[PDB]
Amino acid sequence: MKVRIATYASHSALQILKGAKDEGFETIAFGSSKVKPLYTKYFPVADYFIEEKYPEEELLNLNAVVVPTGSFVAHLGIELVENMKVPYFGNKRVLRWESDRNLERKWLKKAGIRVPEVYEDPDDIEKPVIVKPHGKGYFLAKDPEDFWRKAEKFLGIKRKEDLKNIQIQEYVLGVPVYPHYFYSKVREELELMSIDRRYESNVDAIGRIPAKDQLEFDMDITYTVIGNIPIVLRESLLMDVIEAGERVVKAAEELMGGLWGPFCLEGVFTPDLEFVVFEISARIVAGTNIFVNGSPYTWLRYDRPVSTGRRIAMEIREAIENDMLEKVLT
Amino acid sequence: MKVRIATYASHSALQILKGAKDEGFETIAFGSSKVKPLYTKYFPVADYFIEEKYPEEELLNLNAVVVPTGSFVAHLGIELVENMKVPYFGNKRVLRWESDRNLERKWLKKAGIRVPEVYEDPDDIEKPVIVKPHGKGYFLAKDPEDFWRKAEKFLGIKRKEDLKNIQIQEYVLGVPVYPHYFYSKVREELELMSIDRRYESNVDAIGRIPAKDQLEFDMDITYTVIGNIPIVLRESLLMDVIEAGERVVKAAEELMGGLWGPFCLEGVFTPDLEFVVFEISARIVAGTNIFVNGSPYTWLRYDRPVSTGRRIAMEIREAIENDMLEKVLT
Amino acid sequence: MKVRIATYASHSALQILKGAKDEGFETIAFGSSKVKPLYTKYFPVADYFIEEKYPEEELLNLNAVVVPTGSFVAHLGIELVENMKVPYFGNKRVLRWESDRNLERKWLKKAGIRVPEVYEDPDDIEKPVIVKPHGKGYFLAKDPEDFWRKAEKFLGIKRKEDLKNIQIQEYVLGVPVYPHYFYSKVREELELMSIDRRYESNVDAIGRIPAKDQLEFDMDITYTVIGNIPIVLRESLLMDVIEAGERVVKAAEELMGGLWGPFCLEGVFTPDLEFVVFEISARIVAGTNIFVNGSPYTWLRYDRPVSTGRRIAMEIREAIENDMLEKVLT
Ligand SMILES: Nc1ncnc2c1ncn2[C@@H]1O[C@H](COP(=O)(O)O)[C@@H](O)[C@H]1O
Ligand SMILES: Nc1ncnc2c1ncn2[C@@H]1O[C@H](COP(=O)(O)O)[C@@H](O)[C@H]1O
Ligand SMILES: Nc1ncnc2c1ncn2[C@@H]1O[C@H](COP(=O)(O)O)[C@@H](O)[C@H]1O
Ligand SMILES: Nc1ncnc2c1ncn2[C@@H]1O[C@H](COP(=O)(O)O)[C@@H](O)[C@H]1O
Ligand SMILES: Nc1ncnc2c1ncn2[C@@H]1O[C@H](COP(=O)(O)O)[C@@H](O)[C@H]1O
Ligand SMILES: Nc1ncnc2c1ncn2[C@@H]1O[C@H](COP(=O)(O)O)[C@@H](O)[C@H]1O
Ligand SMILES: [Cl-]
Ligand SMILES: [Cl-]
Ligand SMILES: [Cl-]
Ligand code: NA
Ligand code: NA
Ligand code: NA
Repeated sequence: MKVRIATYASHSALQILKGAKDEGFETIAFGSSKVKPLYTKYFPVADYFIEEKYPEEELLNLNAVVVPTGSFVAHLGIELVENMKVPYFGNKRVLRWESDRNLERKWLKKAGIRVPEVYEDPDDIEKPVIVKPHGKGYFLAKDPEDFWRKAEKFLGIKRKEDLKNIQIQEYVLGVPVYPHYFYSKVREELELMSIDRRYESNVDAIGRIPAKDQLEFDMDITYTVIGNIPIVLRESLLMDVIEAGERVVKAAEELMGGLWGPFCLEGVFTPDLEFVVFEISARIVAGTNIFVNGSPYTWLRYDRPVSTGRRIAMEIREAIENDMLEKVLT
Repeated sequence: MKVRIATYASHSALQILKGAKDEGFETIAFGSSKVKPLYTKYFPVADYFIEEKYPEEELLNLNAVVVPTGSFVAHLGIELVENMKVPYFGNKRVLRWESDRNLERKWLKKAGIRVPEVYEDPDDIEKPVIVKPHGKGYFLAKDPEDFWRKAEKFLGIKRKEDLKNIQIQEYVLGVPVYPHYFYSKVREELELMSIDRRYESNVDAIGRIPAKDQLEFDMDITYTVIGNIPIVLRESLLMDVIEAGERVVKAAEELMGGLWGPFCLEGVFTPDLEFVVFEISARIVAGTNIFVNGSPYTWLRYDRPVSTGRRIAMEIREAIENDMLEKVLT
Repeated sequence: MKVRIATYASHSALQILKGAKDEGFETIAFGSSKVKPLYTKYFPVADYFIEEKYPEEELLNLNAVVVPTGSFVAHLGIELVENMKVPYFGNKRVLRWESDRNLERKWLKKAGIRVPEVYEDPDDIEKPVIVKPHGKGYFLAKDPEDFWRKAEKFLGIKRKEDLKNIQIQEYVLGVPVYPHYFYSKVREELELMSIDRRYESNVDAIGRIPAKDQLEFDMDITYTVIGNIPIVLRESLLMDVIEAGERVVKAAEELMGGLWGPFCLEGVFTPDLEFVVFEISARIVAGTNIFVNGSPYTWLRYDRPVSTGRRIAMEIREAIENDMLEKVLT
């Protein structure tokens, strides 16, 4: 293949580049020199490793297409990514829509996705809410009276006009669930690729601490992502999970020039079998790293292992094969 | 094959029908129209989809054998299932024995399976018990005095003669474990297929909530099944897990005309390495859905991926091949 | 092959012997008669089963090489293992270094591995510590004053000179993570094989118990190993995990005549992305049992399923092929 597949050396590059190799592409990783051995020795998936944050000129010379990882913007910055001259797999317009709280909320609302209700006025609280001062210092409130007592105790607020820099959301209790999707622009087909539960510290460690021991300390709960655990869902939940993905894609077609490639809806499942979404990640997510050898979902419909990384490379190949590569790049 | 494999469109139908396809059968899903796309588009495992709860006449015409899912009776009702004219993979007599609390207890006792002791009289409590008023309102009691104090506080009981509508069981603390078995009637051989931990809401979410935050609320703990997480057991535990399965099968041979096909013992492992069983599910369980591409157990003994769904289809094929199909159907 | 692969019938023998078979070796399990069916009927991976703790003469006659399981010394005792005449895969000198608290600490320090700080004097406590009286009776202390109050309340200590039989360690809160490594002496190459989270009772069950219910009882937290759950790590964490493994191997080359074959660093990941190690297991660990059909890591670099058991057999084969078997045996 003339086209080479390139990605930033973090997040999901091992999976992406292995998938590319499996589909007959030459591969490029670019990033920190510290991690070069990971991609060239321990897991030799990168044919070229460039020790630079964003080697635009070298990437153009190598006829690269960049597959954006789930931390691509974090490492490069939104402006650099939006203005990059190297072709980008996916729609670069999505980056603002997935990251700006207001745009994200608008997208999810248009897509008819269940999300926590936001309260602009504490005096409107009628069911338990989570209060987010600007995980740092998050607390629950039952009602307006409870809220104001806690605003005084935790935030020093003694007058209503003094309240500032807070978010108040409907509190939704459920188990974390992260469905991984792929929308093929070539085939105009949505797929469910896999599902995981993100493994987080210290939040996933506190359950091992008895209540008595916890209560002696002021707990500082954190949600740092450490890894991922494979799951499957109850089968009867799949249709609504898939329909949610379809609606997100459709809404993006209207709002931002489309959504294609991998994405994920991040949320929880309540005891009443409701999927409530906290965030959309409109790129490959780290949970897909479990499924290098396929998943319980891909093995229902393919005769070979298909990771999200491989699926991306399959899409790029099929685009080239059908003379429509420009359609999947921005 | 003349025989087609049919199942209700929920619970584990994707796995069942993929397994059937893998073994060279034509496949039928039947159920809600809402879920037709799941089985024909997103995961195209159903050659026929019938939009009816139980299309008996159409199934007979299609020469179907029905593989009962783990929620088959829930959707159809016990009477309809017991009287169905379409051949059923497994022993239909098992349905009452697995579902009636007294029959289930008798089965497990005959099979020498460790289960929580039941207390008929609260005044007999000598170790911690779980009290189940008729997960709704479950609480622990240490001894008779503690029980009666709590019966007054939680249930309004002020006289011993006024106590009604409760179950009292030995409280057994351990980690949830769900071994998945398959008994081949064709080969007269029990297999361990896989093992999972069922993922439940809100119970599996509360560990993420610090004790201090929990204590401000009356917790309403629920056990709604959301998904499944793959596990393996400590190897030295396998023999007793397998022996338990053998005993369950043997006991069924005496009591109810036999047990064959998939089943699962649902319970916990204590810190003293004891498997304590809460329930028997005498049909395919949703935890097997993880293992479409085989499991850490099947890959010890097969040269190809074998899910429980595939194993069912293998049994039906081998029955046909050996002119003994009638032996595995009721 | 003239050489046969033998292992004790527990811990990881199914995986080890399946891996051996996959690489063209004849296989031997030895151990308790009770478990013979596991290795010969339910999972037929053992060509020979010897119903003895350590059948030295029979093993020599069968030209066996013993692959030590992760519980080998537990069942046989250190002296028997150190003096065994049957060739042993790995370095027998490592057994003391991984098991003696002081030697283990020296090894990890030489290897520059982050470990909990040990306090010899309670009056030196300046950050939260875990106190380990000789999981039985473990508690946290904030500072010297808190420690002495608790030493009085829990341990009956009323004078400083009366304190004895305790360990005091820096308390490190993070999520359990168990990377599985393999060092090839034949290739002089370290590999990351897989990663798991060990499933433990009753510790992993207490998160399901609401704080209110816990507080009515004196909790007795236990860490009995029941099983294993597959995970992957955040990709950016891999380099430092791998570097830790390299340093452990290098340090062993100096201290104890080398480390080769499988091993595992057991620890936690903090919210600041720090891997803190509690223990080294310098042999195959049970978490590798999940990966009979390979792992998310091995499928990045092999075209076939490679468990740690298979990798061991691959090493023995390659040693034989290159006339250097003596180099990997002690
Ligand atoms: N622009 C940046 N500058 C410095 N560090 C970063 C940047 N973006 C992400 N990181 C850090 O890089 C580490 C690995 O990132 P990730 O690719 O998300 O696993 C994390 O500790 C991040 O906080
Ligand atoms: N509305 C909500 N209800 C319940 N839990 C939440 C809510 N919002 C956030 N969380 C939890 O708090 C964590 C951090 O929230 P955030 O800082 O908003 O990403 C999330 O990953 C969730 O686990
Ligand atoms: N006979 C029935 N009538 C109506 N709903 C049902 C019936 N049986 C099960 N359900 C519901 O169908 C949903 C999916 O069931 P399952 O097949 O168990 O995943 C659950 O919300 C059940 O409560
Ligand atoms: N005897 C028992 N000891 C400990 N936990 C139990 C016991 N019985 C039930 N449970 C827990 O409570 C949940 C709901 O119980 P049930 O409503 O009886 O199915 C179960 O799934 C278990 O997790
Ligand atoms: N030397 C020994 N004598 C008796 N029992 C043992 C010995 N070593 C281990 N065990 C027990 O054997 C069981 C299984 O061990 P494992 O191989 O670690 O799964 C555990 O209950 C151990 O406590
Ligand atoms: N320094 C420490 N900080 C936090 N947790 C620990 C520490 N040491 C031990 N633990 C926990 O307590 C369990 C039993 O400890 P041990 O008896 O030292 O193996 C370990 O498996 C850890 O989960
Ligand atoms: Cl991610
Ligand atoms: Cl089930
Ligand atoms: Cl182990
Ligand atoms: Na987002
Ligand atoms: Na049952
Ligand atoms: Na050790």
